[PDB]
Amino acid sequence: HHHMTHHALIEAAKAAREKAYAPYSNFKVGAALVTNDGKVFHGCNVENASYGLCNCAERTALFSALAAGYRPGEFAAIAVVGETHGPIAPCGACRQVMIELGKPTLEVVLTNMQGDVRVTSAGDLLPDAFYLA
Amino acid sequence: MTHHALIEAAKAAREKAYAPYSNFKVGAALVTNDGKVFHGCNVENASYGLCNCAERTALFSALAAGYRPGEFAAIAVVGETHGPIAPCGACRQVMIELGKPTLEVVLTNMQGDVRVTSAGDLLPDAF
Amino acid sequence: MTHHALIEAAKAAREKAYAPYSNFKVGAALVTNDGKVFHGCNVENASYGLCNCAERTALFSALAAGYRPGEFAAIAVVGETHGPIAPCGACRQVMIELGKPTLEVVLTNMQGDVRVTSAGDLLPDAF
Amino acid sequence: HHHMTHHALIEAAKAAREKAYAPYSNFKVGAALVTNDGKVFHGCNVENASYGLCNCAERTALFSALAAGYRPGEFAAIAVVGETHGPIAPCGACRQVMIELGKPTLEVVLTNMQGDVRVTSAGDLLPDAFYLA
Ligand SMILES: [Zn+2]
Ligand SMILES: [Zn+2]
Ligand SMILES: [Zn+2]
Ligand SMILES: [Zn+2]
Repeated sequence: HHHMTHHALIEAAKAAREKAYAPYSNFKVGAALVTNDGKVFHGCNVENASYGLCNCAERTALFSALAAGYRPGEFAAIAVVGETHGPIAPCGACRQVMIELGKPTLEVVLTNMQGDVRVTSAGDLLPDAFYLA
Repeated sequence: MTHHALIEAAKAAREKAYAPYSNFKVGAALVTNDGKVFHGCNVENASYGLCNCAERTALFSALAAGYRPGEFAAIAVVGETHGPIAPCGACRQVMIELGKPTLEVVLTNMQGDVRVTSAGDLLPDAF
Repeated sequence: MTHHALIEAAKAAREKAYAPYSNFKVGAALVTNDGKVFHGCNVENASYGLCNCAERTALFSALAAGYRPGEFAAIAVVGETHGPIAPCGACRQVMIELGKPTLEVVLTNMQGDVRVTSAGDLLPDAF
Repeated sequence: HHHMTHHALIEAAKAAREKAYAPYSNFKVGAALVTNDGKVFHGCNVENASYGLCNCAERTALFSALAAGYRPGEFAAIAVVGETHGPIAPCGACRQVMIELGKPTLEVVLTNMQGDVRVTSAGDLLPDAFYLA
């Protein structure tokens, strides 16, 4: 992502977060996903009165990109942001989807609303991940 | 926008599906009240419970773009089913909250069979 | 087994719920055709999409014990709702597959309001 | 779990696996959970024609124990088994539920149908896990 800095991707993730639908938790999360050809996809959490139907920002971004014709392995990086003490931690469900759609080498930029950043990978977030060949 | 145009959009959406486990591609096309179209496709996962449906993919995308619950006109859904495709209960629960009971739902298949219903009709006495 | 007894079992099940996020406890009691009762409660998670409902907890438990789809007589569901509690679309999708459309569903609240329905009625033209 | 060996817990997980409802994947998984007072709960995967409603063995076992009145932190160990090359890897969704219900220190015994075993913890499976305080 020669033309996409971590700062720019975090800024897009914060912009994504503003569109969240989270009236149940009141906990807004944003994600921004940048593809192999430099296209950026926003994701936010989208809640439901039946909590089990809630969808996370990371997954919203990835599903949106897939719907646009991007395929597993076509993503350069994803940034995720929430109002947390440290850089936001993706949930396990998001990690499983990130590893399948982004591959273990997907760069994951985690941040909060206070300038705290850590850079990791989908593989590092989910060691010895489950696969079905 | 015609129902035919929306169905065609859903068919186009379907082509972009990721369904290596079921080998069963589904498409959806959601139109907003102001005329914007959002494509949705099913996106599967090795952990089956993490699979996402076309209808939900389209709705989540529209929310991510800044649309709010109740700002949608209709959704078309298509797969290679015998009759018009039947949305699963999970999709129905999401459609009713984000689309409202009055959301028009256009169900179809790859053979031209069509049924029109609403989010409310699909999920009687909803949560 | 009486409907009253099944409802009381669902109330007992409800007490064991893990719902610190919604603070809203739900119970279910599933009775098999040979008369065994399985309790279910909702079990929430910090990642909301991973929350499991009472209805599903009871059905999954019965499957894990060795019961097969279609081997169930009825399920009761209870929460502190205004009228009888309404099962979500996700539960309806699971109930129709594991219980079959003819599965009797007894919906109730903490005030004595009851409605009896079926898995098929709750999910018209199911997937 | 003084009276429950890893071997005994694995044997219970294999017995659990036999009861799986997996006509879609044809991939049966079993789990066995042992509580603080030595009670054992079986779990198996339970599939649905709409794949997003499938439930995993690990989660089936934990939800069953919760329904019996066991609470977060009341679990000593969980064994998980499937027909895999190495010890079966729990999916990310299961890891998120295991960490909340079992706590980071929950002992996780992973195995297959060919005698391969590894012992880990819920925390090790899900580093820097997501929580809501
Ligand atoms: Zn997540
Ligand atoms: Zn669906
Ligand atoms: Zn439910
Ligand atoms: Zn799992």
